[PDB]
Amino acid sequence: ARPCIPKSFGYSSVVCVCNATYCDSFDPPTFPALGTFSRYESTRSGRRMELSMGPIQANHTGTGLLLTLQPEQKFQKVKGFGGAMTDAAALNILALSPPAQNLLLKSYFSEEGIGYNIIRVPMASCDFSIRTYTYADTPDDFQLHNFSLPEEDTKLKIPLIHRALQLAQRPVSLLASPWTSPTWLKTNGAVNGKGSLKGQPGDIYHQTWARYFVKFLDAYAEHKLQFWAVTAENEPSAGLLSGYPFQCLGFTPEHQRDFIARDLGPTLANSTHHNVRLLMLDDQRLLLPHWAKVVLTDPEAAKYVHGIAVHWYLDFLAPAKATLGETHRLFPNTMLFASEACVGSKFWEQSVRLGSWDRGMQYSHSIITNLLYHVVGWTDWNLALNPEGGPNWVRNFVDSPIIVDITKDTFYKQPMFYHLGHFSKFIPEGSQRVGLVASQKNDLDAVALMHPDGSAVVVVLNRSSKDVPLTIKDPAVGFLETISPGYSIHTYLWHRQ
Amino acid sequence: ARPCIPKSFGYSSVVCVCNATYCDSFDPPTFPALGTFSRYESTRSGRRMELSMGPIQANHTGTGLLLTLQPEQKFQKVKGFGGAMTDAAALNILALSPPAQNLLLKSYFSEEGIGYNIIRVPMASCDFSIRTYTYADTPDDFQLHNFSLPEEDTKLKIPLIHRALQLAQRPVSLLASPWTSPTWLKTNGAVNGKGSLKGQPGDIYHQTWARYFVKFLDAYAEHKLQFWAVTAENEPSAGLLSGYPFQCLGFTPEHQRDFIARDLGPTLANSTHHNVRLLMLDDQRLLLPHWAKVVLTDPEAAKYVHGIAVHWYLDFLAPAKATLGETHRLFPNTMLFASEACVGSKFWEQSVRLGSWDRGMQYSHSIITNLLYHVVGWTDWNLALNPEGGPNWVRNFVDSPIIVDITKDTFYKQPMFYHLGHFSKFIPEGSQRVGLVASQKNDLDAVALMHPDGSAVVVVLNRSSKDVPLTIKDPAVGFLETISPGYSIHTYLWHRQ
Amino acid sequence: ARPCIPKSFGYSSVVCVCNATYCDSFDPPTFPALGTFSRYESTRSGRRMELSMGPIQANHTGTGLLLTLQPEQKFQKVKGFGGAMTDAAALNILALSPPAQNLLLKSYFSEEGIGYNIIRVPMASCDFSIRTYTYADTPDDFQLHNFSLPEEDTKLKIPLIHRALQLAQRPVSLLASPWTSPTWLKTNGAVNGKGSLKGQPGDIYHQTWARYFVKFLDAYAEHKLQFWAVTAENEPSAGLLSGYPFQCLGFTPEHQRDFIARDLGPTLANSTHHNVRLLMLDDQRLLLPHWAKVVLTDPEAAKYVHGIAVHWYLDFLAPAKATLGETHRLFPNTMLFASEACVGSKFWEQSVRLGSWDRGMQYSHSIITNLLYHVVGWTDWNLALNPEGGPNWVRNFVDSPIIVDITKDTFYKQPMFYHLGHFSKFIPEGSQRVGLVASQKNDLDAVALMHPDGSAVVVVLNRSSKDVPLTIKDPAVGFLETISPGYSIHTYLWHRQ
Amino acid sequence: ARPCIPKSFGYSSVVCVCNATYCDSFDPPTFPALGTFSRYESTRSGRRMELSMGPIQANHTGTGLLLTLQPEQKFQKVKGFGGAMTDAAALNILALSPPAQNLLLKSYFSEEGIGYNIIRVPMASCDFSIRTYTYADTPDDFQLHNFSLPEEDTKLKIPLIHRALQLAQRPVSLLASPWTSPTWLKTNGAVNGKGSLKGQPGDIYHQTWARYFVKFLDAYAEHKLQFWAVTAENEPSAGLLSGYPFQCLGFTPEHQRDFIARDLGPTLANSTHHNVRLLMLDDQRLLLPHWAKVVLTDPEAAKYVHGIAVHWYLDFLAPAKATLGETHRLFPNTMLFASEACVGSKFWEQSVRLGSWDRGMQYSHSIITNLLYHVVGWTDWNLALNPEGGPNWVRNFVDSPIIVDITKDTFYKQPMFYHLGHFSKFIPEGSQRVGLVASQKNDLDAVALMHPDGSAVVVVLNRSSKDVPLTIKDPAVGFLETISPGYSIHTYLWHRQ
Ligand SMILES: *[C@@H]1O[C@H](CO)[C@@H](O)[C@H](O)[C@H]1NC(C)=O
Ligand SMILES: *[C@@H]1O[C@H](CO)[C@@H](O)[C@H](O)[C@H]1NC(C)=O
Ligand SMILES: *[C@@H]1O[C@H](CO)[C@@H](O)[C@H](O)[C@H]1NC(C)=O
Ligand SMILES: *[C@@H]1O[C@H](CO)[C@@H](O)[C@H](O)[C@H]1NC(C)=O
Repeated sequence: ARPCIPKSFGYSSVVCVCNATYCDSFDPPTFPALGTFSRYESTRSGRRMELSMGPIQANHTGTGLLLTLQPEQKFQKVKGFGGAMTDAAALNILALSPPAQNLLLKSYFSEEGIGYNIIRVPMASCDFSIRTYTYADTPDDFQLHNFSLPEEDTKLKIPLIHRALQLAQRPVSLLASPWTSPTWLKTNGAVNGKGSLKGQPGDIYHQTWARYFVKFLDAYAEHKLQFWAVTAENEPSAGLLSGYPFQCLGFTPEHQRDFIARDLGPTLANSTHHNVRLLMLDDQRLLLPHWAKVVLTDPEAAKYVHGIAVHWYLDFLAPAKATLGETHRLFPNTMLFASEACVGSKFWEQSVRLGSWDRGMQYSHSIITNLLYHVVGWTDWNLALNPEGGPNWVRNFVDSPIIVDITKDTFYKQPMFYHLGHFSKFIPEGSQRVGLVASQKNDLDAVALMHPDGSAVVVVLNRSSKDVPLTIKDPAVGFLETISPGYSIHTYLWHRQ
Repeated sequence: ARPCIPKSFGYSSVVCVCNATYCDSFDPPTFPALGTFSRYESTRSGRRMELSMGPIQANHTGTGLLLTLQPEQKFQKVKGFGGAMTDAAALNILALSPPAQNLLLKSYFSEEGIGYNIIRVPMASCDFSIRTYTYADTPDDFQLHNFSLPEEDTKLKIPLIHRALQLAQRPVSLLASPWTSPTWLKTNGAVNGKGSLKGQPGDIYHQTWARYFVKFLDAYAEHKLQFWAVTAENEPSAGLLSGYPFQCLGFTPEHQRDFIARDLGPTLANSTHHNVRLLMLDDQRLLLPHWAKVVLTDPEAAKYVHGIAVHWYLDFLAPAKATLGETHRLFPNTMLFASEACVGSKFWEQSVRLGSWDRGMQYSHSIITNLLYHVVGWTDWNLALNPEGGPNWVRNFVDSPIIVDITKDTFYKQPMFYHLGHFSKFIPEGSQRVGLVASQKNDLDAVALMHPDGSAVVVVLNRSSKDVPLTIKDPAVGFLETISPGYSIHTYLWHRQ
Repeated sequence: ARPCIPKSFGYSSVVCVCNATYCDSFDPPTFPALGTFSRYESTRSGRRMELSMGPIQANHTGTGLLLTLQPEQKFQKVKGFGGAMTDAAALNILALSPPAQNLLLKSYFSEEGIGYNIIRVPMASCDFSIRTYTYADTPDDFQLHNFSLPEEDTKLKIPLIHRALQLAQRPVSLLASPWTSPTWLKTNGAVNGKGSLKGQPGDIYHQTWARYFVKFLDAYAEHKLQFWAVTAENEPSAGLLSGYPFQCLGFTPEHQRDFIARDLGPTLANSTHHNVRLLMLDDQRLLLPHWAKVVLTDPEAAKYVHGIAVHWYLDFLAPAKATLGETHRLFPNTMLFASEACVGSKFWEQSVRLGSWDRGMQYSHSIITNLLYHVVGWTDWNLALNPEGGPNWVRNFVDSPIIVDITKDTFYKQPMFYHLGHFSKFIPEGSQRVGLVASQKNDLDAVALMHPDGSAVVVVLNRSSKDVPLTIKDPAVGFLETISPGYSIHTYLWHRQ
Repeated sequence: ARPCIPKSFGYSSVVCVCNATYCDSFDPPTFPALGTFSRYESTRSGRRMELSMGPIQANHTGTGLLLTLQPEQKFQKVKGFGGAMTDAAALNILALSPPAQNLLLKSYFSEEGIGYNIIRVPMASCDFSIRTYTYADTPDDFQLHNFSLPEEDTKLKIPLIHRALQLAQRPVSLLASPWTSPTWLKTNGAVNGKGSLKGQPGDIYHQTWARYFVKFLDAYAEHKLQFWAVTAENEPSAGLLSGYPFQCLGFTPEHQRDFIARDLGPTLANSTHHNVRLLMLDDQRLLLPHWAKVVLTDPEAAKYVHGIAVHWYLDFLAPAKATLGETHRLFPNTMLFASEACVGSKFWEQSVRLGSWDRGMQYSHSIITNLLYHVVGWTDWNLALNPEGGPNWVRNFVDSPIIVDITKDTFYKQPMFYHLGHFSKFIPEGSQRVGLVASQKNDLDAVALMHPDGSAVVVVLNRSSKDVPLTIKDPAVGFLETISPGYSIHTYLWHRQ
């Protein structure tokens, strides 16, 4: 149940060093006894998911901040938490010695780690690949007779995915996203740039691209991997832009609507993988609510869409209410999902920044707002990167929660990995968000959920320099008195009955 | 046969576009009667090994530079020319349809092409792989019972080498270099960075490593391939710098010496592959004379070393006289061989420049400098690359004589390909370098060689923009009046009897 | 007078080349008889503010889009148009030989130019300086006795502003904005990064800061310049980001309010420059409605606030209706102003793209959108930049309408310059925006407005590849049949009596 | 006399942190008493120029290492040590609060710092400028009527130069170098790329460029700065290379020869600044001895050259015997001077690496070798850089002994600053190098010199892990017993009489 081993790389906080024989970890999880709460803390100063336990008192006299649970107010059920098995992530992980590979995967996927239950798999290459390739690169192969998985799947991604699922006790859901199609299906003849599918929904190009999905699933299935969902297309808006630098395939909302309706919906249904769900959008949430309007108000497309997938860059800011909120209002039965998230780049920073507390707080802060607005799940980008933040074929640099230093056979767990963990570890699939009324204006972000077994979890992130005394109230049991240290993140759990 | 189909990409000269059905090629070559010479010409302006004939007549009306063949001054015999069959070149070649594959192979290995007769083979992965593996990654296998060939070998490298050999009429020698040992023989337990073999020459580790070389040979023999030679280590000096990003394995001059004396030599000699030869260094020529002084002034080491392998990459930090020149002088019975003849060069430039005359000239100039200073052979780097210069699992940095474009089922033959060919096609194994005296100081680079059958070849690179009028005298035959245009390279051929 | 000399730099359109002796310009504009309209046209293909005339005819042959002037619907009045006299632009301008200087200035401030009537003028350094500095760098001068103007002001900015004025027939309004205070009033003792004023609104730090605005206005008064307005701080949100690289100065909405009330308002009002107005925010529209909610609901703050200044950055992150639109509603007697208009975005793009029609469109599209959501004026960023998009002491990131090449004593007028001119030349101060109803869903952006003398002016923008037939109806006059070419921007003008 | 405040940034060693109120520094220097040695040490594990003192024993009993001072073998006299006041250095330092600026300058230039006596000054912009610009950009200004210093000289470079000279006891020597001429004197008409001086030496182009040097010198003189020496040109080999990215101006050796002979030499001689020495070359030592041969074997050129300037790239390796060795041999009376040194990225390998011992070692192992082969002086590149290695207008990336953090108003002294200091501080101007023979093969790099007053210094660097015990012998005085801890650098000082 070993503790963190800290190193400062000169920024606001430390990272935790793992290596072939040592990684920080958890005792197998356990519930506190009735009358008591558990609290996990992580701070800028260096505390990393330290377990302390406390009393639920029957009394409180104001008037510090009070957060009141409203066990009555239901909201979204919760799908899960996870990240992406990008080519680069696979590569960095396999470049470490076997035993360090497992401490790596346990960190993410074990119950002794942060219990991830989602993995996003790209369908052939993205920008975290070291070459551009699709699974059907033979020109005019409308039948897809030359469709095959390269080594990047059969040797890197796929094996790693089996390993991850073995380590994990929680069932894991796989999510696929393609970035680009073969270039012979694309008006512009290249993996990138402006350009969309050739022709017209309904036609041969469109039928082929949809069969391509079934092939992807067929091929993955002979390796004993099944998918929970696919998405219609990564960042479809990206491919509508002149000079776009990585792999992509443009869709306007109309094009996407028609593609799903006339092609991808039916092709999926007629195949043995009909159970696989489909998500639309997979893009920046500012395209909302309009993108959903367009697609979903067509019953032909709607019978086919299970949910809407969104992205955010965390250095930036959207309102949320106007997007996710409004979207929920209009389509309260099509689940919002965050399918990709990540931090820049500033530009004055510096893609990987080892031990940055800021980048930690943005993850949690964005996870909180997302849960506050009906989002059922949250997927990180690359599971691992190197210290340059690659490999990337096109030099697009971003950070990752785990950083691999192949030359030292070590890997660093970043603050990000831990703010992610405050949720991933304590909110299993099934959890239902429920209400949490603040007694008054405050700087804290907080959120409450209930496990499938009635029990309670609350996450509190504090982004001020100042400490904030506070009480959480729960009617069925009482008051919890605590502090949120400035620059802290806490998770509280307690039994209710 | 078929001529070069030119495409430009906005660099100084053009590439020859080949695809599945068309590729530029040569006729079986044909040598005229006494008094007549053949001349093959390539020019920045676009000419590509264009054949033409002329007279060698008895009066001499050149009044400019004279170059006189001096067959009685005889220097080194040529082992030959080739390139490397890295993981990355096998992927790129295998991503063309079969018919385009054979035109690529015919291009290099057939006598319709440029008649390569050497292939350098990595033993397990380097940075031109898509993943970091060795042939025995299973720890504590000091007898290497789990030693085996992955799919890179058994499914990409071996079948490509078989095909190269069916195509070549000339015998082809194979040369092998390791980049790294299993990580569990290394001081640092990492595929890269600073790290040597564990312990010291003699011990269980050095013996295991030495054995790995044999296991490798055994394995390839099962696939019916024999090596001409192996190198002691690819860039042993790299393995001594902290943070080196590529696969390496460190040896000081002194350590390499003892690994050869104590371990490598005795092991090979004691094996059924004792006939395979051993090349030392495999590194930058700036490391010479020294590295040779340390290894060869010890008779236990020297007795097993046949040759000294050099890389071109650096070189501008030398020049030839101090390094190759001096090494010959000191050890005139140890042959000098260019094992990694490469540069994608100048920091402000892309890895791949399609159609760059500068880089084609860089190749030829330095084959000329190398022949004038005793070198007996040239291995280019990667047979083929994608247009990024990859795949490389780390960073791209280098060009290749052939660029493959999978999306288009086409490949491009760079000026480089032809500057190699002006030598590789007309200097069969066994050819001997012979003297060639300039009547006056000139800006051209010229070498003369004599074939085994006695017939004469001269190559004249012109790296300036001005046409140089030129005569070549063969005392046996007469005078050859000609011109070397700006930015041209000529190969002359004639019978002497 | 003289037409445009086009030059291409391999982007979608041309620049107009201008030097010491030639530069493209206009005749005094010339209003025609009733029943006749003037149209000025620019197009991606090469037309630049080309004048043609036609009839407004009482019958309506048009059958496509109809746009109908509705003079009875009246909205905001227009303050005007301009850009910033940063250090970078004063330098680029003053490195042209005098005769070329005046044609650059005529180009912007003349009525044979585009009739700028606003200049924004930083108060000491920002990033578009060559070095950092304030007007009182000598610590503990709480009375600012050692306050003075450097050469950047007294030698470059000021004289260049005098000549923009001499040249302009329209009154020109000056707007001033600080980036940072003396670093001895800051929490962090640095010209940048995270950090605010020290202590509390009310205190000696806030008092001294407020005095600095006056001391500035004093300084410029002595050079006979007077300001229309000042902003409270350039991008105040920025100073709340750790390691923000440019000169900033942090204010929370709450802190800005308090500083306006206690210090900035009284001090200006209690001074001989009581007439100068104050603009709040000067920041990304994303911060609205909130920022004005916080400042303007306090009657002590609000009585001193004339206007809310917005930046165009940081615009994709928010729709206009949610921001500008929602803000007007809430505070419909506070004007909206665009104080910094900016493009050079798309990370994978060079900062300056010579002759890019796309960036031109981004300007006009966004002036249209602004105008439809109540904005009264615009200030572009830098008046001039070098081809690097510097001088900038931090990093170059942005384009400018006029790019200066010192080495050729020439400057280029970008597509941007004309898209701005399609507005700034024909919409004098005092012009009022009026309604314009599309007969049907379309792709054009259009805005209609009414000069003080009540003549009509209409801009139409076509961000599409295809020609759009168009009729424009003035109920008072008749119909204007016309076509809006793909990738074109039109300005129409007609008498209404 | 305050000690070092250490920060780790995660690499092999610490930096010393300075700020507005605190900087590590020395006491005024002290004569050690006869009988004793002084020893300054700096270590990988964190010691920074710690003083200790010790006994000179009269006896020793050998077998370990012994290095014997040969006070009689005299070698080169020493000119000095210093760095370059680039635009980027000037501005990073002027960005700090005024008192942090003095601690910075004191560290380099004060006698309680590391004793710099050289400042190299670029003549107009180089790559560590934020805009390209010469002192005469008015096209065809052959008379040089528009020649003037821009602010970068007047407000950044010059003021600091005064301030550094005021803080230094030792006379400081200024060294000027141009990178580029006005573009209208250059065949290609650009600040960069391939291209040299128009026409032929003797002509107006050539004669103007030389007058440009006197102009530079006149203008500098108006500001009371006199120059010790000027170089004919920075990296003249650079401007002969197609597409070279920063400011350059190519010369072949003959061009340089004839430029100096026909123009630069006489022009300078005819001027009031005839006292100013002139160094040729200013480029990679690879060009040796060939470049010296060409210039100096022409009497007309040679009467004008005072010394030869060399550059080294510290990531790489040149031999030196063959370059500097020979060059001395041929021209013992024209001094050798290193005008620029720097560590790039080792290209994998960020440009600033805070706390790198390696890069520290490369400085000293370099300085020692320069010292061993006749060099009189040694000048570092940029005095100060930001953490990104800039600002650079072109992104060329290198490290610096001092990294400035403008936002924290701090600065870091890197290991490099201290390997520099071990020489700069203790080898005043006029010191003479003398012999030092090792009793036996070792790894230590060492060197010994004699102060002008008679006294001794030796420096010993240890680049192995192992500690090496050793004795230094001086005949006149006795034996010094000591260790050289692995990864350490010592300097020893003793009076002799
Ligand atoms: C791995 O980590 C543990 C804990 O820091 C440490 O004691 C050990 O030295 C490390 N092993 C290696 C190979 O560095
Ligand atoms: C290959 O190239 C030849 C000549 O350029 C051309 O005629 C033919 O169309 C090409 N083959 C294909 C399949 O494009
Ligand atoms: C200025 O531009 C005009 C038109 O391009 C041209 O006729 C003239 O040569 C230019 N002037 C100079 C000094 O180059
Ligand atoms: C800078 O100097 C010392 C060094 O540790 C420190 O105690 C002091 O507080 C620092 N000053 C600032 C402004 O941080």
